[PDB]
Amino acid sequence: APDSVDYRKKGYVTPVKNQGQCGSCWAFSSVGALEGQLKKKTGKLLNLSPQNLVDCVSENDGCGGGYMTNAFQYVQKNRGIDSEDAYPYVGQEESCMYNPTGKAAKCRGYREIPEGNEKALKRAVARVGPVSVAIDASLTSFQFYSKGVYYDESCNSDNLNHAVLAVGYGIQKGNKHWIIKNSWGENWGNKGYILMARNKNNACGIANLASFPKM
Ligand SMILES: CCCc1cc(-c2cc(C(=O)N(C)C)cc(C(F)(F)F)c2)nc(C=N)n1
Repeated sequence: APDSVDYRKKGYVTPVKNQGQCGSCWAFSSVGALEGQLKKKTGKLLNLSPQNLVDCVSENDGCGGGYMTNAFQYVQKNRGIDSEDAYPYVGQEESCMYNPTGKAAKCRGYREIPEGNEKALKRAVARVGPVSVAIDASLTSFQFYSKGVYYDESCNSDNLNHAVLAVGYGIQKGNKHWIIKNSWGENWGNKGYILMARNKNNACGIANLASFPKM
């Protein structure tokens, strides 16, 4: 495992999306992970459907939140997830309307990173690619992030309330970080991205609910 890795520079990461006024972070985290595996497997980079997940993952709560593991299971069981174009994002939950002709990827299971183990998350990112992670994104400091390696004393490892994508890791001006793709649009943070403190006692719970899909 290298000391720094950025899957964006390998072409594994799609443009930053905007979940709008719906608690579908978990769907965007899940599709980001699937996108990265799809590129690694097939050589194609393309947008998969978070709406497909929002409407059809019965184990999750749609715009009221959900888990990525339940998303990956849905895709496996369903034997497919649609492309964005085949099931576009509307930011509100509707009846499940999966379209077999628009299938753009499959899932053959998922694996979880041992809870709170940032070394294991690092190795997982280096060996697989982008990994779905859950964090405490509830602080005002998080909302108005612009630059630097995000750390706040008041972040809560036990309050996982937001889901994002770990697309890499490294170090900036002495400070180790995770490279995190968010889903609040390109005009949030640093072009839709945030660097979050790494190996600082599992800050914001970043390694407490990490998972990736198999393909
Ligand atoms: C008003 C915020 C609603 C909301 C909730 C969640 C959310 C809720 C839960 C959780 O506790 N359960 C039970 C699924 C868990 C998670 C995570 F990432 F840890 F798996 C996220 N995500 C978003 C993302 N936008 N929005």
